[PDB]
Amino acid sequence: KTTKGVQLLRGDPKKAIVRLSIPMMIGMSVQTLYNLADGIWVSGLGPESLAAVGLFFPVFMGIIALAAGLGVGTSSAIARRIGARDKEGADNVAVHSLILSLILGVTITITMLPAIDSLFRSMGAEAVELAIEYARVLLAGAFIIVFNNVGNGILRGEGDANRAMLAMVLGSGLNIVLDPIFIYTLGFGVVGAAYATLLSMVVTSLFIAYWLFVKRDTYVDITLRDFSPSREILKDILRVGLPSSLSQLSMSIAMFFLNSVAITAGGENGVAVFTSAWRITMLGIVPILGMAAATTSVTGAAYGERNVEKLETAYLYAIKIAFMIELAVVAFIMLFAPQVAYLFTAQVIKGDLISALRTLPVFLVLTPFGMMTSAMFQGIGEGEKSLILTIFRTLVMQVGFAYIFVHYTTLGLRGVWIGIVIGNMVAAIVGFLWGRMRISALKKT
Repeated sequence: KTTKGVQLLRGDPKKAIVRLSIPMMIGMSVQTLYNLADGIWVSGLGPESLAAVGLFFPVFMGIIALAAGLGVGTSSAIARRIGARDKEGADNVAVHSLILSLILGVTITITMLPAIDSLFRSMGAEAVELAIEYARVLLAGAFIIVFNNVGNGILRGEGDANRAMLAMVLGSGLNIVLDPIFIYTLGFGVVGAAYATLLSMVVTSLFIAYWLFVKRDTYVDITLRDFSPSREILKDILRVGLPSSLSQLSMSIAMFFLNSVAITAGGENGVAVFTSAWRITMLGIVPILGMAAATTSVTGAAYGERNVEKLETAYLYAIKIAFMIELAVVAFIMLFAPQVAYLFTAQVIKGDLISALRTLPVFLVLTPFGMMTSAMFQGIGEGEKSLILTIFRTLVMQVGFAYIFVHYTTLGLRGVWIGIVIGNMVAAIVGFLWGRMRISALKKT
């Protein structure tokens, strides 16, 4: 009482959106960098070890979905309490969240551990025995993952994007350092990558726990004395958290469908082109996700203050900034499409990739309109609306239009990009309009 993060949340919405999203973009950029670097280390390990990480990836993304969902529910609930100047409430949500992190994280470990052997077998597959060992090491750290995301959520909720960024950067940075040492230098191979990740997550935890439990210099007070078991707080976190996790499920299922329309288009090489083009296009998603995190915090605090003008301002300003960022990203990709495709390429698919990079990432321009809407839906605590919009966007619109432009048309892979672009754009119009109606509704209430 008070921190810089809280003064930021309770101040001008524009300055808040800028000073929170930027550290987030930076932190997320480092995480993406770790991911790209790790893909290079693992690719050099051969065909069997590369496909061990393809086997555990859905489970790993499942854990992240759940951990990050609890994270954003925590962040949203705290930001709203702080906006309302409910200090006891904000403190209580923080401690509720940490206990939930223990409950969720450990539950994940004890459920998947006896299940993981039969899951890889019945998948239908060597590469298995490595994926099992890979799964074992990361499932051992499930609680660490969830705790880290919760601590990040707490920091974001009280406007501390600086230490949230720092934790991301420390974690992904150390993992970048540990990766070649563990995989090649120590000779652990692909399971080396898992241990590098586990240890990195641990170090991250040590920092977060130090800030939360030792220095205790967060805005929120975290203590079992200021803890009072609340049905409402639990429902509040889950009303954002659970639909948040289910949204990643929707993406994965849409990704399954999109992969299947791409072979039909298509072929094995058609799948490879789509994979490469999607991966490249998703690099421009990073600034949007950074802006979304900030949007949830700022609109949350503004919702707590019962200041709808402030909420609407932040939400619309976030859309503007993200929109302009994407213009630069899209123009860069389409202009340097041959150069980019060269870097990520197999040379006979390069022409197909260049066409994709000149077609696919167009929708990035309209993406902010729909995701900032989802972001603020979360900020006001209505995560089910965010899930509905995501389902509409990823499943109904992306896949439907891709399937239509492929199966009812002589276009090939081009039918996939066009379908995806159009679907994403329609979904963004609809969501933005839904966001406008919701805000108008807030103004008369």
